[PDB]
Amino acid sequence: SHAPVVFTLRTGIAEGRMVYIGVGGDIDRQVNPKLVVHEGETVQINLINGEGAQHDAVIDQYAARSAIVSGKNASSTFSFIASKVGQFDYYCSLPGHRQAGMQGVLQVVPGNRAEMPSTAADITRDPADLPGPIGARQAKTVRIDLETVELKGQLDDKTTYTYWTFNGKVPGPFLRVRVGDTVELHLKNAKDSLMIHSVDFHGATGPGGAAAYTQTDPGAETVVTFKALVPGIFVYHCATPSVPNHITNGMYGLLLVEPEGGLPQVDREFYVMQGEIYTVKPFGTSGEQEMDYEKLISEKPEYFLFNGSVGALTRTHPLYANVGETVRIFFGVGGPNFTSSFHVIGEIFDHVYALGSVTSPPLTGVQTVSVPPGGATIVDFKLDRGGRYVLVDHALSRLDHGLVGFLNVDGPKNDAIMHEGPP
Amino acid sequence: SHAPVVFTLRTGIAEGRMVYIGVGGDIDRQVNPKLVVHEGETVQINLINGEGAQHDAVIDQYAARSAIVSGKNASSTFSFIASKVGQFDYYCSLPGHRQAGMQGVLQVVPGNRAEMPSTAADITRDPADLPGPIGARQAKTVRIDLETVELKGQLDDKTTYTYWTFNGKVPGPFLRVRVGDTVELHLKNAKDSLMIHSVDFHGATGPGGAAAYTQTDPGAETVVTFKALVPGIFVYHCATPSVPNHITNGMYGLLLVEPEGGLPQVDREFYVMQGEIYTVKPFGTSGEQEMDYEKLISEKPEYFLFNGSVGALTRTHPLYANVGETVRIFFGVGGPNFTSSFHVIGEIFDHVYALGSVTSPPLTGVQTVSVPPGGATIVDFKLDRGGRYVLVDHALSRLDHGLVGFLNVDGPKNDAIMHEGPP
Amino acid sequence: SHAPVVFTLRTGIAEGRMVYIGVGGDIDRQVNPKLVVHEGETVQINLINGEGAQHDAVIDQYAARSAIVSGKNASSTFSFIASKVGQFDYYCSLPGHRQAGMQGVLQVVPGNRAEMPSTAADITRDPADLPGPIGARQAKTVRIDLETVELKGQLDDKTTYTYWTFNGKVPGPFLRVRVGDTVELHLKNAKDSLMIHSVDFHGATGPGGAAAYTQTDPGAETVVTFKALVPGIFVYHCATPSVPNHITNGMYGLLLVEPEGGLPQVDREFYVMQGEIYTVKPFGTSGEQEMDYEKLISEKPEYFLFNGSVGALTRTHPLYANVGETVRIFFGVGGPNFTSSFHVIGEIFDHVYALGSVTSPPLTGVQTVSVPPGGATIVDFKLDRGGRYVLVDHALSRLDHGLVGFLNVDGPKNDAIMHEGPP
Ligand SMILES: O=N[O-]
Ligand SMILES: O=N[O-]
Ligand SMILES: [Cu+2]
Ligand SMILES: [Cu+2]
Ligand SMILES: [Cu+2]
Ligand SMILES: [Cu+2]
Ligand SMILES: [Cu+2]
Ligand SMILES: [Cu+2]
Ligand SMILES: [Cu+2]
Ligand SMILES: [Cu+2]
Ligand SMILES: [Cu+2]
Repeated sequence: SHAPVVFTLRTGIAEGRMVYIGVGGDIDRQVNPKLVVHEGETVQINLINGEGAQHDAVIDQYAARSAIVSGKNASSTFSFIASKVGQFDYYCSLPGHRQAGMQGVLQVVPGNRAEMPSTAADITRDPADLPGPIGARQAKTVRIDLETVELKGQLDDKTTYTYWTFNGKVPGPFLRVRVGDTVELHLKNAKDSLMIHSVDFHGATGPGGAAAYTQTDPGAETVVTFKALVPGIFVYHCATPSVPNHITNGMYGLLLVEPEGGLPQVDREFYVMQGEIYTVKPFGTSGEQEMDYEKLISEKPEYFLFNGSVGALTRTHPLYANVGETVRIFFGVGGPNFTSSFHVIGEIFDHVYALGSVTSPPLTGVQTVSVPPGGATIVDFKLDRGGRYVLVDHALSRLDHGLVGFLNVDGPKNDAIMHEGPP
Repeated sequence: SHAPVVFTLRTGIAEGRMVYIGVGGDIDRQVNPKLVVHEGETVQINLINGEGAQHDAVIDQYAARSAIVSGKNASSTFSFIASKVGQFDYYCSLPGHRQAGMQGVLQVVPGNRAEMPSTAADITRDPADLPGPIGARQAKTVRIDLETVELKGQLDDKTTYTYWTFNGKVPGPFLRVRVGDTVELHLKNAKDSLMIHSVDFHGATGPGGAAAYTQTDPGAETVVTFKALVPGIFVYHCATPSVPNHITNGMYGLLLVEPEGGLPQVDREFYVMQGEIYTVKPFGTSGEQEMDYEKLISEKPEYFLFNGSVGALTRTHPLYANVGETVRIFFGVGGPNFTSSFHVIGEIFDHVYALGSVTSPPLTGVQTVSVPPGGATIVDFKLDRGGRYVLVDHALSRLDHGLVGFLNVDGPKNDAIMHEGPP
Repeated sequence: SHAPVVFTLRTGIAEGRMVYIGVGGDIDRQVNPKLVVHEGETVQINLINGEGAQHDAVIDQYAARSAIVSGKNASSTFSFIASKVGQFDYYCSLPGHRQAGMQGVLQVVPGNRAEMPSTAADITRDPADLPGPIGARQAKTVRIDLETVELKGQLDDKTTYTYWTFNGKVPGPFLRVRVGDTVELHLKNAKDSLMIHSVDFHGATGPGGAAAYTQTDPGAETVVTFKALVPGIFVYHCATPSVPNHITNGMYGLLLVEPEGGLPQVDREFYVMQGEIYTVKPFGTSGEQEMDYEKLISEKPEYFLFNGSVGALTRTHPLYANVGETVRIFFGVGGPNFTSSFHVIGEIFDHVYALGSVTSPPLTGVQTVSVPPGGATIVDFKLDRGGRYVLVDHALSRLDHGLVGFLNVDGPKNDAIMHEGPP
């Protein structure tokens, strides 16, 4: 699995004993916590040395253990599949440590993990929620309506956040026009907004990429007109100070200006954007999460996200396709600060529109592409066979801050292209 | 304005009251500070929860307010245009907090902010200070003279730093030759230098890119000859240990090696380089700033700068051009550590010379290009209309460490490419 | 030299006197430590102000000195060539400070520094250790054997670390097949492994890029068959959770799928991968280094390495080539988290295979290329002349965490391409 269930234990002294102490999640600060797991789940346990004696963790029945960690902060992660139901001791095997208190239970329960009923609006943009290709057609005047909306959203299972959005979702509406078009932009800022909002389009030519004409008071509306002079895949974002603050809170999206021919036909298109959120409390903390200004200006986020939320493209709104389809992903980074090393595990990019150029010839046969903040690209590939394909930033520590996504494709396990055993 | 006046407030207990406390700038550690602002200026207020009670900041006559912030370190920023002259109360709206002492005054003064008289040397290279296109001509021997100079310089309004430079400015002189040219380089280390200085040209072939031949004692001169074998836009930099130290202090420049044809004809060329400075005290602290080794080797800078200084390309040496003109920016990253997401707000790159290749086809219709430390690129675009165009690193938290520049182009606010109402 | 001997001194109060205190390496916590150096070494001294009085460091016989550091954490670094054998005082020139105790000895000893005798296995891959170009030949079944081995490795001179590897070295085996080939992969997990291991190939099509078929218990074997459908230079890595943990401990390599025509003829090929290691104690600490989870998940490493170790490509297994040879470097980033700015000091890349595409035309005349984690590229250049050419990540603070390599080429100092003095 690429969604392991994760527990963090720090060694320490508590309740008059030498113990394991739970760190974050549902086990924060509990001593020798019960690790509750569902049958068939992959379990990851991170052991961190708290007080500076030698330690490990061992679960006899799964032939699983950490390495021995010796000094303060020394760490060892191990994993296994929870294949047998029942109750199992995790313990420290160092002389005396089990007797002295270093012992807890892993409970493997039958059936599938139930999802926590949500407490706030779903702010996640479905990756299929974009307009299809524009027909061949003359250049013309297009009216676009955006509303800036401030609202609490479901950031994770049991954690909320005050998002700022275009039309109550992250990313914002996928905008699709043809080069030469005249865009009539209307920006309504909701009555219940505390902040002024605006929009800079990277596909617009003139002051602030429209920001100078879109500074909108709450309950007010701006109207601006601009020509789409250049074909490309452009990120748009709020441009009201603090711009980094407006971007982290959710105010980014993509503007496709099709070239005259349109893009090469493909069977299926998807909308994906990466960003960071900068919270006071670390990744995995339950409750209302709040923004930490010191962490934002110092570029030290706690969440890395596809389309606004943890589980956005795994649990709530994943990608779906059929064997033999050509797939296109519009992938942009709102940021505000981090470059994505975009990759799909189990696939290779047939075409990569380098630096989001739609007019230059695409690069071919590419594993991984750098996309900067305030940049996008286009990738396509043919699905030659079935699987769960995984979208990642290949700076892979971002898996542990919520950045993973699923492309689900129905096919047999084994075939000519990849199979168990020899040829 | 894309240069808002920024104030940071931490809530706390001080002078026997529950108060706002100034953080950085002119208001550092003052309780309930007076925020002084000039008519028309954009004002940004950063509120940070200090002691852990619920707080906001409210200014009534501007219908401006932070969000409510609950736990320690929780934060909200808000902004507005200081369109109204006089004195206005900023205060906390939570039951009792204003009575308990959470109140200060915003003073809006008529007229424009006067410039601070400078303590130290202007070390900013004018972006228009470069030699123009070489004619067509035969390859030949070219003499180049560099001087390595240690001098105190104006990092910011009230703040100085010890710069290490090529010829007293940052970046160093723009060197321009043709492929085939034999370069006769004279490097003179000034008598009053403490340090050995040198140079490595990324456009030279041989040991240390000339560094092995140019290790120059203070008060001495070395001479080195090298052939420009490959066309490109190259960074040069000091190559005396510690090389990161000599770079952060400002010893970086660009060398253009023109291809046979020369580069395409353009109306106007500009010289811009990005670097970092690693100071003991945070961004905005007045006085002599000093270098912090721990922050240098761990890649934690306080300043992100175009051409040496805060306000380099906004206040003291901004960029000027006329509507209808095609513009080329030679953009390099001295670094020493951070990759730039280079972008011009309100413009699109007609051409981007990928990884600084002068011989491969440029990519077309690009919003944003990654440039690594020790790398450079060329961008160009036609100025279809007038406005303030803004050079940024689209890692936009670097806005709050000094990274912003202006390209000023005279023209009407409203026109066919972007305008106020509908069509 | 581009590998200086480095000493850090913090000023403070110890043993009843105002003194210098050693930081890190052989001098950690020693007062006025003896700085022992071999004749001809380049010496870098980092002064850090500890207690807040004014300090410098002066060595009279070498005309060498720091600048004056005033505030706590204020830093100045200086360098010189230890050209003179004997004992030289380093001392603070501020009034009284020398008399108050700020004085130590620099000892310069004749002859070269002996290498320290290792304690653990050599785990660095020789950059020359790769199979050469495959003939022209028909597509066929190729069998590959990989063994996952956990073992202590010589990380630095007197520091060790528990590495996880493919076949006992970092990077893993260079895999070379022809496009159209069928790969029969055998992965054996050694009996003495604590952990499950696996492999994902970025050049395989299907679930986990083979990870879904290769989750192998200790003392077990897995077998998977897959078709090489795309030509490219692909990273492969372990894909057992924690994937970031498995990668940082050393489980990455390169798979070249040759195109039918082969890569261009070249005189000499090399294998180089860049990674990070996240240790509890800082770079330079002797003894057993252990893994720091908190540093891994927050992207804050202590070691930046080519091919597994400090000195990997300078002392133990450097690169050798001859003047006039065309050279190819296959360069990959295992990571797990940092984008490399790959540069060879003294050279310029004739060709850069952008995003590791082997089917799109290579870019020409490039100084420096961004390679993401889980990305790879090919550079080639002609060696016109002799020198030590230096492999670096141009994020040059990484010089101070172990990231440097040597390409040694026998030839004269002075020729027509680069010489001392004028024409
Ligand atoms: O295979 N990439 O995580
Ligand atoms: O050439 N720079 O390391
Ligand atoms: Cu124990
Ligand atoms: Cu906004
Ligand atoms: Cu932008
Ligand atoms: Cu209050
Ligand atoms: Cu220098
Ligand atoms: Cu360099
Ligand atoms: Cu002193
Ligand atoms: Cu592994
Ligand atoms: Cu991968």
